[PDB]
Amino acid sequence: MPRVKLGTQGLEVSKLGFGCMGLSPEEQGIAVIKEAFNCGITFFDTSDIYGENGSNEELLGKALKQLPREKIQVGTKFGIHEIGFSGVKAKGTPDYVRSCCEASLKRLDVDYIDLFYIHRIDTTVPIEITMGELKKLVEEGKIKYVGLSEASPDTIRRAHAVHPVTALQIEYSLWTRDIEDEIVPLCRQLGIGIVPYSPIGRGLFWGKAIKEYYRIEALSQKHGCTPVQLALAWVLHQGEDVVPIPGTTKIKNLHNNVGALKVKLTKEDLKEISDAVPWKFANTPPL
Ligand SMILES: Nc1ncnc2c1ncn2[C@@H]1O[C@H](COP(=O)(O)OP(=O)(O)O)[C@@H](O)[C@H]1OP(=O)(O)O
Repeated sequence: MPRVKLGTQGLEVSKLGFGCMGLSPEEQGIAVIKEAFNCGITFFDTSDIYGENGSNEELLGKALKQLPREKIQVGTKFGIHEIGFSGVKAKGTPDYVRSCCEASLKRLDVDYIDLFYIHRIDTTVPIEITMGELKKLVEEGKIKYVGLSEASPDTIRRAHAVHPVTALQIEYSLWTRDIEDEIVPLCRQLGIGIVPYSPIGRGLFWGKAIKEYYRIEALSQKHGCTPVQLALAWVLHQGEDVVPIPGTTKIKNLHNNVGALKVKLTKEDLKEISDAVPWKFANTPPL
């Protein structure tokens, strides 16, 4: 398991991270996390909003009790205040920041969070305000690093000016590449790590709909791996500063995901993959 510097403040994580969301039966859930660590994954992602009344955080904290905490990077988040019909409501008031952090510390049962993200941007509150409180939490040692999720470029530069952003969590995969145009260049110029969520889930949903593509399957075969491994490998190859956090509830798929690390792709391999996703009658359909 290769290790990489995420952002430029000293955070180090396993090149592949693990998304805890899906896990929210307890013993089974814990076992998956344990096995993830056995495979060398040390970077674990959750959020106060996952599961019911922060049960996903509570689950992770339980899991950490049979793991060496200081070998693990705990990523969690605050920001989503209530989900109703009208949509997602975000809150970024310093008080909320602080209250959310404390509640996460309690649920995870930890003295500190390695990477604490703003899950959703509060568009009624200047980013500098929310970042200011996080900056304080870094100084008190309650959190070590600061993350942003799905943030505007304006919001990214402004945040970073108050206190260095360690990571940006955003959707990125073969099926969603819109960060490439300006979000990626921007992160690299600021030295911010990139953390793709849904690096494979969107493709899986798509693949299943079509099977109810051949190009991609043909390429996975060419490279001696499964289609989901190809998709994941493609993400992994987008930079040393790129650390995806796929999740699973199945030990088998976890091992499959880890196996994606062995898939090695040349620049030409990669372009080929991107380009693909923008009885003398016994003839078959061409690719
Ligand atoms: N190796 C694999 N093969 C097929 N499906 C997988 C997989 N690894 C994860 N998934 C699925 O892909 C989904 C997660 O991908 P993400 O890319 O981690 O998801 P999301 O879109 O929710 O952010 C889950 O539905 C997960 O289902 P399982 O719990 O049944 O595994």
